Amino acid sequence: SLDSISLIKTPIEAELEDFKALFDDSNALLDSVITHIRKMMRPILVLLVARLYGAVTPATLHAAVSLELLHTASLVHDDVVDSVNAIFNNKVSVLAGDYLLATSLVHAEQTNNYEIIRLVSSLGQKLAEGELLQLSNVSNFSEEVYFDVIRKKTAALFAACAEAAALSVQVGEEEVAFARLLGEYIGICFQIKDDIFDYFDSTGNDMLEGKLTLPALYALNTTKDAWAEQIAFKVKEGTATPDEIVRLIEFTKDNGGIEYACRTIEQYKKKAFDLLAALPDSNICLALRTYLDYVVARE
Amino acid sequence: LDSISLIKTPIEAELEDFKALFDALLDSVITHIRKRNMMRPILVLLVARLYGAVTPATLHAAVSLELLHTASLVHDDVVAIFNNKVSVLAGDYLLATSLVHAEQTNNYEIIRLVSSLGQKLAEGELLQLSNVSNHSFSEEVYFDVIRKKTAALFAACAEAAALSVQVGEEEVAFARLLGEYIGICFQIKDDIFDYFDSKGKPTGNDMLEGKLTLPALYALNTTDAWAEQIAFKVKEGTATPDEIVRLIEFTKDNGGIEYACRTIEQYKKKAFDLLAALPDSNICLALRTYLDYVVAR
Repeated sequence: SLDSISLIKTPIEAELEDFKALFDDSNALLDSVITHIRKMMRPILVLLVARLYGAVTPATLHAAVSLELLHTASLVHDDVVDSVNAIFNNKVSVLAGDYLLATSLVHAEQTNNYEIIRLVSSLGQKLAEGELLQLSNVSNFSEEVYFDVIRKKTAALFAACAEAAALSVQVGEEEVAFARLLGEYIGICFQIKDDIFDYFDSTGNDMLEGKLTLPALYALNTTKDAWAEQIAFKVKEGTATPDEIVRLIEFTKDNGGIEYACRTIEQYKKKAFDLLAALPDSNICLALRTYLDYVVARE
Repeated sequence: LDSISLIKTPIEAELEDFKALFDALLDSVITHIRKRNMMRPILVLLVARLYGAVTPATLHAAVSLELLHTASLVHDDVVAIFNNKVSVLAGDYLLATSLVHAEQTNNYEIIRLVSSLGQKLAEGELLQLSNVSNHSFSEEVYFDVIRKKTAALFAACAEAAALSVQVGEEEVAFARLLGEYIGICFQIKDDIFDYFDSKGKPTGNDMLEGKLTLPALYALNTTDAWAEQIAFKVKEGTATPDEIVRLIEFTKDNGGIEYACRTIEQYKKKAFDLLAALPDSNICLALRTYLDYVVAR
């Protein structure tokens, strides 16, 4: 019936093109690596949110580029953290990441907006810090800790995107605050959606890396079997086995971990819709509702 | 603490302020902070004083750049997994904290300055890491590297200092140029030390790192095809503590250290001659002295 993608992008078609151009000082190595790593879920969010308030300005585009560069840089730097050919990939890729990261800052400044500069830089700080926390973890299963981490990372980026979108069109503090919460809710649905995917083949990777995501956490809290509580200790400990993980993953499903993660997503989606109900309807509001349905429904 | 007193006294108060503003993670950030451990901040405060009183913008600029400098040093140490993991994360932090201080200057041109510098410094490391592929003994590359790297940071320090007290474009350009000449002097000096015996520290560490700094380059240029291959080994990635040993001697014998010393001396004259455009003062005095220290070291 109604083409979802169209409801989402059509209204921002032209500014999407402007963003893609703007998203793309010379080096034989530089060109190869930056050029080399060069769906826009976050840029689409930045554009739609700005269009809630006004026309997209060149500041909106630089914001979107800036934040997208910041995200790209940390993904690149994360691979690094994770024989002679290992080291090699590593040295330039850290420098590539540092470049993307500086370029990210240039774009923020090209917004000619202090708050946006403040937002991007402080966000850069936040991301650095928590993730430097994960490495030093001194003490070990609550959702609370799980959500806190999401709010500090993936959802922090989505919130930043939306917040920057509003600052870029210069609306008041409440609208900026409204946009930030919106983006945060969206970032949380998005992150939980991704965590669920890991429990399926299309496997169990987050566990191999030490992570227990919402579905697992749910099964343990409700069931509390010692065998489970035990493999979980092993996952966090970095000691679980590739085979054990498949089993805990499976234990999770059988114990309603997914249905519950999906129910939580629904709660945050409703929080988001309820937030949007304060706005008059428009093609932009409709585009955002479809965006959020497409995030959630994605599988 | 005699030359030092002529330099520091005129800005003793703002030096404190700077240090003040400069101050599980925190425990691994301050440990690497102790592994690396104020030439640059001093330069910033002195240049500003040439023009007016130090502002909070001035201090944030100094902290900003000093942190940018620290993060690249910390990232340059990726040159097993825990140490690698550590530097990147720490580096990235200091880096993000740098941009925070740049924004706290409440001055767009400085934010532009720092961010573009961050760009150039990076790109300037792929410019050297692409250099190894090239088998050439030209100073044109050598200086270029210095200008995109060490000298770019000193230039930025001077330039941001000027912006930080809001003087004109002429004055800002004058400062930038001064800072560049100082940083070039600073870098060449450093490179030279790699050539002499530091009364556990191996001579020619740079060669040991795959780099042929000015004096070698000079020897290999007014010259004994044997050395050329000892050189291509350093770049080729393979040479041994002995080879790089004799090569250093040839460098010392073919007039490679004097040339560099007299090149340092020319640049130092350009910077001295720029200062001659300002009225004498305890600040100017402190700068000329600062510059002497960077050379006699």
